[PDB]
Amino acid sequence: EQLKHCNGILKELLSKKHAAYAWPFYKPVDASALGLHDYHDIIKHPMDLSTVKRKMENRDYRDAQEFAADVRLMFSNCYKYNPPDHDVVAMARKLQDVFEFRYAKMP
Amino acid sequence: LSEQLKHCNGILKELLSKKHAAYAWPFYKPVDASALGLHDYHDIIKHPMDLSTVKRKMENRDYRDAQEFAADVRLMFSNCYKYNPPDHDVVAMARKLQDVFEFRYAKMP
Amino acid sequence: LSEQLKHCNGILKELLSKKHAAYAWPFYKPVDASALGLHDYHDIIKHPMDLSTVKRKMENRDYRDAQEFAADVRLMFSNCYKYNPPDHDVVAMARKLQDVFEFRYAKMP
Amino acid sequence: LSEQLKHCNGILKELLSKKHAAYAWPFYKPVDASALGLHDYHDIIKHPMDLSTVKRKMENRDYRDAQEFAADVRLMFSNCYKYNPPDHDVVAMARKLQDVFEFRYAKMP
Amino acid sequence: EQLKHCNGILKELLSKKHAAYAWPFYKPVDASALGLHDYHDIIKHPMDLSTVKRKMENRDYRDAQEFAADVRLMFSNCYKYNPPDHDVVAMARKLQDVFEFRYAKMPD
Amino acid sequence: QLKHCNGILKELLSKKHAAYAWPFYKPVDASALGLHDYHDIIKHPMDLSTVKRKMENRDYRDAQEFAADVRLMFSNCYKYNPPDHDVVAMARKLQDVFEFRYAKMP
Ligand SMILES: CCS(=O)(=O)Nc1ccc(Oc2c(C)cc(F)cc2C)c(-c2cn(C)c(=O)c3cc(-c4cc(C)c(OCCO)c(C)c4)oc23)c1
Ligand SMILES: CCS(=O)(=O)Nc1ccc(Oc2c(C)cc(F)cc2C)c(-c2cn(C)c(=O)c3cc(-c4cc(C)c(OCCO)c(C)c4)oc23)c1
Ligand SMILES: CCS(=O)(=O)Nc1ccc(Oc2c(C)cc(F)cc2C)c(-c2cn(C)c(=O)c3cc(-c4cc(C)c(OCCO)c(C)c4)oc23)c1
Ligand SMILES: CCS(=O)(=O)Nc1ccc(Oc2c(C)cc(F)cc2C)c(-c2cn(C)c(=O)c3cc(-c4cc(C)c(OCCO)c(C)c4)oc23)c1
Ligand SMILES: CCS(=O)(=O)Nc1ccc(Oc2c(C)cc(F)cc2C)c(-c2cn(C)c(=O)c3cc(-c4cc(C)c(OCCO)c(C)c4)oc23)c1
Ligand SMILES: CCS(=O)(=O)Nc1ccc(Oc2c(C)cc(F)cc2C)c(-c2cn(C)c(=O)c3cc(-c4cc(C)c(OCCO)c(C)c4)oc23)c1
Repeated sequence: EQLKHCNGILKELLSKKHAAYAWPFYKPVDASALGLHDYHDIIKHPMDLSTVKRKMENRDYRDAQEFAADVRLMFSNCYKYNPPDHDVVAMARKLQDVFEFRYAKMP
Repeated sequence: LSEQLKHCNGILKELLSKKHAAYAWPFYKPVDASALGLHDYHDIIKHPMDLSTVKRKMENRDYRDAQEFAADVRLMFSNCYKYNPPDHDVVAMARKLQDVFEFRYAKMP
Repeated sequence: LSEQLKHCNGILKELLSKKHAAYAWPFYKPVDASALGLHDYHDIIKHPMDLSTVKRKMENRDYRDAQEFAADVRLMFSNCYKYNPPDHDVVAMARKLQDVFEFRYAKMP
Repeated sequence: LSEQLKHCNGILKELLSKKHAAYAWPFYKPVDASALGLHDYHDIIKHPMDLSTVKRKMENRDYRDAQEFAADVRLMFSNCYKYNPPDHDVVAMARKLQDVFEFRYAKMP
Repeated sequence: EQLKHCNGILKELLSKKHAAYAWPFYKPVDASALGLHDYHDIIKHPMDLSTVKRKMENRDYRDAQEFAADVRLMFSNCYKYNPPDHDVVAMARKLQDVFEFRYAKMPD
Repeated sequence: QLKHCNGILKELLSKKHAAYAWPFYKPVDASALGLHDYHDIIKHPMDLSTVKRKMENRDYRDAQEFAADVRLMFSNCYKYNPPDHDVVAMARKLQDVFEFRYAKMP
């Protein structure tokens, strides 16, 4: 019902129409490759879109509250780790604007 | 003690080494659950671990002492025993590498 | 024909799918000779191949036709049969994945 | 000389090193045209290149000499300068990393 | 709880981030290996970060006022002993700027 | 013979040369100093305490092997570091001491 609407939002963000600011969230942050030593000291529960897609197909979200929480966690990790100036916070805010809007229009 | 952790580093070095490649490789990187088709991996294993992550944590100074380092390596083996049935090959490789580990950890001065 | 490279994509997508993961995983990436201790690997295997390489070449559109695609995927399997003894798990996995390959290739328009 | 391939290996190891990670990351893997929505990338760029590929070729021993390595590492940067307009972040990161490359290549016995 | 932030502060003094200027303060001053035959007459109470670490883990510190006072003892000990010119005074200066700030940034 | 050598060691380790010998007393602690690349660049680590451990062992059969290891410790420090860092200056001040007393050996 609403779970089915949550897919279409998850699809809409994984979609290519926001790929220009959605890309830093398609896969988990690679702290090793990015040479980020403290990423996991600071981020207790990483999240990213692929990991949301995983949990969707396993049916690990019962409600939309659990789905929105992981998507919001993905964004909060980014706002937590990074300083406000960084270009990844600006794309998180653009992608989050897309999400919150699409989530608000849920029946 | 820094002597402990220096020796723990030595153990980690020995687990990653050439000589145990045959049975250590399954633990060089996190379990790629999506690549392996393992839908229920991260519902069963709350706290993944591997030797890449133990090197990272050690390099990062996340290990207060030798016990913290052992808890992780041991956690890596227990997840492997948790997720898998006893007769899968990966359980037999854990046990050989765990046997390398417990010995070296036991012999630590 | 772009039609037959279209079908080579399906073949690959199929080879890479969760369906076959249990025997497909060792061809997902190049053989890491370094990590696995294989000092003679690159002496014996002059032209390594694996499925990520194949995919990269596909997205690159480096395959002039389906025969080129097929020659790489078979090079992958022959590399494996050339290097390993015939009892090794990887050989039995290769034959498992190659039966899938030789079937979907064979049943292409 | 495989002595000059040794140094190119040092160069690569250096380009991949954590020091340059803030500007090297876009070249760590091939450009994902699908994921990024670049429906004209493969029309414009005929021979894509990135550092993973270079490493795989180095391990495969596909490079006859240092010149050949350099042509690939340079194809990576040109490809980037060709596709993108000059204002884009990624052109600025290319030039930054290419400065490390051009320096280290030049300091070669 | 304020001792929980203190421990976070100590975690940062010890991290790779400050390792070009914090290393003099990881172990106690080894006066005899250094040939500092006066150190222990001038510095009646040595301090260093591994002693702060080890005191945290016995719960030696009753409040933040006490954890602060040892990190500061460690810095004063450096300033008390050395000439203003020496490389190690600068390094304590630098690391103290990291301590004084993160201690100030403590919620209360 | 190595009594001349082991007397050279006691002198390098002693208090007279501590203000420039201090970085060579124990092995280089690359983790505590934050040097990821140190052990890939310095294959064979060396330091004076380890030189003392090799001696007590009676592993140094002949004086060249003692000299190659004191020299290696120094050659590691020149190999790893740029010339203008302080620790290359201190290595040079200690190797001056080492060399002008190893040269005066029967
Ligand atoms: C698709 C997952 S990935 O494979 O790990 N790829 C990836 C690539 C770039 C990322 O961050 C950016 C982004 C998004 C834009 C940019 F211009 C530069 C960087 C480094 C990021 C990235 C994502 N998120 C969510 C983050 O929170 C952060 C933080 C950082 C980051 C990276 C570096 C190197 C940093 O250090 C720069 C100076 O040392 C800092 C402060 C933050 O990078 C990301 C990720
Ligand atoms: C180096 C990390 S990696 O990039 O993800 N590579 C990797 C590769 C193979 C792994 O497991 C093996 C191993 C080790 C041997 C083998 F013959 C087959 C498999 C699947 C494993 C693997 C490691 N560990 C620690 C595990 O606990 C498990 C469990 C499983 C696993 C995989 C599959 C496909 C399974 O399904 C079999 C039929 O469905 C089961 C039951 C378990 O795989 C691993 C990992
Ligand atoms: C995703 C590629 S990877 O990152 O390099 N990971 C990987 C992991 C395991 C591999 O091989 C297996 C496989 C498939 C199953 C198994 F139970 C044990 C091993 C070692 C192999 C592997 C793949 N292929 C295609 C091979 O031909 C061979 C050969 C060998 C291999 C490995 C070791 C350690 C070997 O030595 C055994 C005892 O010294 C031998 C003889 C062969 O491993 C692979 C690769
Ligand atoms: C690790 C390879 S990856 O998995 O494909 N990830 C990746 C991530 C970011 C990339 O480029 C950046 C970078 C580096 C920073 C940034 F703030 C935004 C982008 C898009 C790029 C990237 C690399 N190179 C070499 C390129 O030439 C280009 C070009 C583009 C690109 C992307 C988008 C969305 C673009 O916008 C299309 C219209 O909206 C344009 C014009 C170019 O992205 C890359 C790649
Ligand atoms: C990691 C602790 S340790 O095992 O005991 N090793 C150690 C190593 C170097 C130390 O100080 C430095 C520093 C930091 C930089 C430098 F270029 C030289 C020295 C000697 C110091 C050191 C730390 N602190 C906090 C100090 O206050 C002082 C003072 C001195 C010191 C040492 C010597 C040899 C001194 O020279 C005596 C004249 O021959 C003087 C005047 C002061 O060294 C330290 C300690
Ligand atoms: C007694 C063994 S110990 O316990 O590991 N202690 C120790 C302490 C200081 C050392 O080097 C100095 C010295 C001597 C003075 C100084 F002000 C700063 C450092 C880092 C060194 C040291 C010794 N030798 C032999 C070296 O070659 C090097 C190189 C380095 C070193 C350290 C840092 C932080 C460096 O900076 C990294 C970039 O910021 C660089 C480039 C080199 O430190 C030592 C060692």
